[PDB]
Amino acid sequence: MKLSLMVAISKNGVIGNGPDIPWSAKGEQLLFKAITYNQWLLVGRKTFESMGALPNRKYAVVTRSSFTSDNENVLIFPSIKDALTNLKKITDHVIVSGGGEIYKSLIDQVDTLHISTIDIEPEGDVYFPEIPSNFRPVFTQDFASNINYSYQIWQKG
Amino acid sequence: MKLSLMVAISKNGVIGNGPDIPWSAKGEQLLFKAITYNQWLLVGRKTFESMGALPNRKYAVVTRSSFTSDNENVLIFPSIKDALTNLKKITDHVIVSGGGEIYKSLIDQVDTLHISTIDIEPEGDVYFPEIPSNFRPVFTQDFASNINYSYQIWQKG
Ligand SMILES: NC(=O)c1ccc[n+]([C@@H]2O[C@H](COP(=O)([O-])OP(=O)(O)OC[C@H]3O[C@@H](n4cnc5c(N)ncnc54)[C@H](OP(=O)(O)O)[C@@H]3O)[C@@H](O)[C@H]2O)c1
Ligand SMILES: NC(=O)c1ccc[n+]([C@@H]2O[C@H](COP(=O)([O-])OP(=O)(O)OC[C@H]3O[C@@H](n4cnc5c(N)ncnc54)[C@H](OP(=O)(O)O)[C@@H]3O)[C@@H](O)[C@H]2O)c1
Ligand SMILES: CCc1nc(N)nc(N)c1C#CCc1cc(-c2ccncc2)ccc1OC
Ligand SMILES: CCc1nc(N)nc(N)c1C#CCc1cc(-c2ccncc2)ccc1OC
Ligand SMILES: [Ca+2]
Ligand SMILES: [Ca+2]
Ligand SMILES: [Ca+2]
Repeated sequence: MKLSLMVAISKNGVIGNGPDIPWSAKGEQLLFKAITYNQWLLVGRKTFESMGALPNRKYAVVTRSSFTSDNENVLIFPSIKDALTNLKKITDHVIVSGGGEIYKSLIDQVDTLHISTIDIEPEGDVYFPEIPSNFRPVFTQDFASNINYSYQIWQKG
Repeated sequence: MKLSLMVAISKNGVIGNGPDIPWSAKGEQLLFKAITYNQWLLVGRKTFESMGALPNRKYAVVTRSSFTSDNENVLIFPSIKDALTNLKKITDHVIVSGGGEIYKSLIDQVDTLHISTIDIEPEGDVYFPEIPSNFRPVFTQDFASNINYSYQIWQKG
């Protein structure tokens, strides 16, 4: 099973402020929607509750609480090891899609990074983890918008 | 000025049937929308007249005719050569977006390929050039849909 990771990171490393992404970069959302289309996303409970289950994708959510869902495209797991063990039974690809805790737990085990760098230095308390040294960028594309962003893909090895 | 290229190619190599793309793979057009958001697109007159000027994009349309457009996001050029001459003075990135004639003319000049391979073998009369030998794939992701597709980015090197 391949693991990808997708994130939008501002210039100071901030990805979140409380439950919110502290910016709106028009157009950036399209990258996320396009790459995650009909994919399994692995997300932490906080991100999942805040974002909700968008249509046309499937969610593996980790929680230590009794959090539940009645959406047929959502699976709730008590641990990451348990999410990954079960996902490997039904898919060959999972996209880690946040938040801070989940990115930090899994970045050493992912194969491909999708990083949109957002041209802003906002206030926030949720940061993206340091990127392991064996990752290298293989593709870059700049976008001009209300807030500028740059999309970059990284491969391990 | 960087040159990219973006195309959806069916499994037998067909990219077009008359003025149309002979398939509908749900989700694939999201990739097109995402990558071309607020970008300059170089297109041939027939593809332009057939697809129209989608919003949040700029178009450089080549024609040997006196074809005109009153769309504020559309520039018309008498040749591909003159389009490139002018585009390099007003942007740093252009995405070659079809159709067949335009792909044939520019494939040897572009830096990056965005290719969506569409899991279908349709009727059609328009094909894509052979991919130049110095291009290598650097990213791949598969998508399950009504028609499956696979997205691959190629770099020259
Ligand atoms: N900029 C971006 O691309 C982006 C993308 C996604 C999210 N974000 C931001 O990131 C912030 C949320 O991140 P966060 O780090 O606070 O929370 P989070 O990673 O989304 O979720 C944390 C929660 O996940 C559960 N969890 C974490 N590790 C677990 C484990 N090993 N086993 C079982 N459950 C586990 C716990 O749930 P319980 O509390 O239920 O026990 C924990 O409270 C938000 O601001 C969000 O907007 C930004
Ligand atoms: N599958 C995909 O991802 C994709 C994407 C785009 C298009 N397509 C397909 O491609 C097909 C249409 O392509 P096509 O090859 O027939 O036509 P085209 O490339 O879209 O347009 C050709 C026209 O461009 C102008 N032109 C070409 N070279 C020129 C030059 N050097 N200088 C000035 N003008 C030049 C001429 O316009 P004038 O006639 O006005 O002189 C020519 O008729 C359609 O079936 C469409 O669906 C597929
Ligand atoms: C679109 C940014 C984004 N970009 C990239 N490159 N990766 C990501 N992981 C996210 C993200 C995220 C998480 C996220 C997404 C949305 C969202 C709202 C409306 N349409 C789509 C998504 C809302 C809340 C949210 O977390 C509070
Ligand atoms: C989704 C196609 C597409 N997919 C891929 N992978 N590559 C491409 N090059 C194109 C293409 C094209 C041609 C094209 C398509 C649209 C379009 C219209 C309505 N919804 C989405 C797109 C607009 C203008 C345009 O050229 C003037
Ligand atoms: Ca943490
Ligand atoms: Ca770290
Ligand atoms: Ca020419």
